[PDB]
Amino acid sequence: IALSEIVSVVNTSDGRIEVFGVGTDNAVWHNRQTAPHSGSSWTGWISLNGKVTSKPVVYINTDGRLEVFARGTDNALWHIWQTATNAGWSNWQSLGGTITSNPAVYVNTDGRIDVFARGTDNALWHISQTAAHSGPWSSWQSLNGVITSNPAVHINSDGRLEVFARGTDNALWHIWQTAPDSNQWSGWDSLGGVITSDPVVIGTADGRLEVFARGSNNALYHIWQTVPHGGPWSNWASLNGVITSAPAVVKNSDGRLEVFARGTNNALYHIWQTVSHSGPWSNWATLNGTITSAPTAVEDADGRLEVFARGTDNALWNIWQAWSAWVSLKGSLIDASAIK
Amino acid sequence: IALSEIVSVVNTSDGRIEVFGVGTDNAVWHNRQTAPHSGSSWTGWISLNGKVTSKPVVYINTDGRLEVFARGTDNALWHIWQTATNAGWSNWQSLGGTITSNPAVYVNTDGRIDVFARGTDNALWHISQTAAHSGPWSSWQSLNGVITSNPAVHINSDGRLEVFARGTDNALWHIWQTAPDSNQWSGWDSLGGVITSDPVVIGTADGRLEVFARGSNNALYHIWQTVPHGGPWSNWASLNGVITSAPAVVKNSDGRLEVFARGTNNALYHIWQTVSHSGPWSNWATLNGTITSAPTAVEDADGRLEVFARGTDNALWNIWQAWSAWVSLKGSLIDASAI
Ligand SMILES: COC[C@H]1O[C@@H](O)[C@H](O)[C@@H](OC)[C@@H]1O
Ligand SMILES: COC[C@H]1O[C@@H](O)[C@H](O)[C@@H](OC)[C@@H]1O
Ligand SMILES: COC[C@H]1O[C@@H](O)[C@H](O)[C@@H](OC)[C@@H]1O
Ligand SMILES: COC[C@H]1O[C@@H](O)[C@H](O)[C@@H](OC)[C@@H]1O
Ligand code: NA
Ligand code: NA
Ligand code: NA
Ligand code: NA
Ligand code: NA
Repeated sequence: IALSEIVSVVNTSDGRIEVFGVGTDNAVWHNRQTAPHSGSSWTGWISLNGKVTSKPVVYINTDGRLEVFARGTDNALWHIWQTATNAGWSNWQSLGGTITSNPAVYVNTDGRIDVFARGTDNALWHISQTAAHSGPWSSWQSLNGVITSNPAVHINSDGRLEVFARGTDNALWHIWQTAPDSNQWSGWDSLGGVITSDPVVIGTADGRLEVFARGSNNALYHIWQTVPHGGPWSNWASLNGVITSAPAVVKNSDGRLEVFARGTNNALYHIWQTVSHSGPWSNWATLNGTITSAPTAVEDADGRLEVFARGTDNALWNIWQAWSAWVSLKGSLIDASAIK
Repeated sequence: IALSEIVSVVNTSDGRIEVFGVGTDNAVWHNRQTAPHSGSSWTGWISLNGKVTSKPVVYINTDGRLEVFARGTDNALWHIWQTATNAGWSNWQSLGGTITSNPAVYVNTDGRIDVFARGTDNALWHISQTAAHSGPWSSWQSLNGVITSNPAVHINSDGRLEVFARGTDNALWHIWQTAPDSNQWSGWDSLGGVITSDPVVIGTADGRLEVFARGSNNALYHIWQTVPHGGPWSNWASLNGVITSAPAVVKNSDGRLEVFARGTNNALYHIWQTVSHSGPWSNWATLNGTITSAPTAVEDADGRLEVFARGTDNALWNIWQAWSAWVSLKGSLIDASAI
């Protein structure tokens, strides 16, 4: 597995970006833009405490309250939630299980959060809120499979969750809800290829899933649904470069996908669709810096891409599609990824 | 009440704009882009049948199935829905009641559609799916009040629905859910002013409701939440101009609000925030054309505002933000607004 993300990032309900990372104390810390604009100053680092052995995953409930999921020191799944939107936080609470990956989080069409994780059998497990943005939580259930990467989850344009994972053959496998909100899932299906990173999945402007991954010659590769919310999938295509991290993918305000990755010089590179969505790809460009994690991208309230990465000082650095100069948000972050 | 929207518009689950309006036959017709791009070609008008006496209101379910709400000839609320995402249509079904307004439709945080309509007692009534994107429907419930306009509905940035309406005083009133997904509503509250259009409400890029209405001098006024998801509201402010339609508001790809309205010369006028979201407003500017309806606005998949309006030929016309040539989508539409 290629070097992974160190921070989770989300757009709050009031348009401020909020980053979550693991500290040197193995607590979860969070930083928040003071105002909803590109190159806004930040609140400074605030601790949620806890003791975590994975990447924390933040997700926004459908009522605007942030929720963070992480593997505890017992290797169970823990979580913690805002008690009101953008306000105070609950105590940490255990969802049990034993997980050997980073969680992957998405919300069902009925506002119920689903969490996915590799188990000790290397099978993919899930647990869900049994009501909209609310406990109590279901029991753990297995979707079987044998996965050698962290899972990645997105929703189909028809409301069916779809999970992607590397298998024991190192091809990309994937599995889908049979209906929206359903505990009934499809068989595992191979999309072939050779993947040397966690897959990252995004929905295109035209409702098609597109998956990106590092492949065998350290080039970036992608594969996409050829029609909305179904097969057949395209063949693998190459975007070249030589990368040394997982890719981070995001949509510009006009629908054009942009991909960010660490290069061989440990600088941040990017490549974007030109003209429009489902248009041709540019050549790679450098944004410089020196990074010790995969980048993480998100779109701010202004429609500008913002990218976050750990530096050599183990602080979090930001750059925005102004691109701007690199700036430090300070702090001291660790790579607690369950699968390295 | 200022001349209403003639079409309802949605960006479908595959980035294709789809238009719903009433034809000369009093059926609901729909037109859909063939490709998810600005100035794409259109499928041509397909009928969903029915006989309607309101503007039809379309909403995307959480699973991507369009659903359409319209007053029937019996003055009941009727609906028809896609059986699969961007695929075949059900038959019309009645949700009953007796309504004296255009419906207004939003989705709760649990994926249950809520529908709002004036009743025969001039009160605000509502009815809801009892599960995510599915029947059965709840029974009609009153939120009381006395309203002399079509309600407008939006969700707060904390998951609480909020409904806006002109009262008997011609002032902007509103009422809100107490908790996300709740049947327990606040009391009615007045934001004051004097308005001669239906109110139009949008969520800003920073989680604040802003409401737009035509004032008694036929100028454009707006008022806003001063903090995310609650009071106090600001004072009314004018953006001046003279408008002869309901204004339509939409958020640009970068969060800058933009308002569209018919002028006294029956042309399309627009005004926009400059620099950033919550920047200062531009000056009014024309896009020419001659329209016999209020304009409707929507962001397409390329991030460009598209505007729809009936012309003097009663065909639906489309202009988009490059701006483009006016383009006829053809057909023959009627202003069926219940008010
Ligand atoms: C996510 O934080 C969970 C941790 O909460 C801590 O407060 C507990 O001491 C510790 O158990 C010894 C858990 O792993
Ligand atoms: C010395 O750096 C080699 C880089 O060469 C660049 O031309 C590639 O695009 C880039 O891959 C994204 C490589 O890392
Ligand atoms: C949406 O169309 C509703 C109308 O459908 C018609 O087909 C019904 O016969 C008629 O019943 C009076 C309804 O008003
Ligand atoms: C939305 O109400 C705006 C009203 O604001 C008042 O301040 C104006 O005097 C009045 O114009 C005579 C407007 O209608
Ligand atoms: Na990162
Ligand atoms: Na939720
Ligand atoms: Na779902
Ligand atoms: Na990785
Ligand atoms: Na709600």
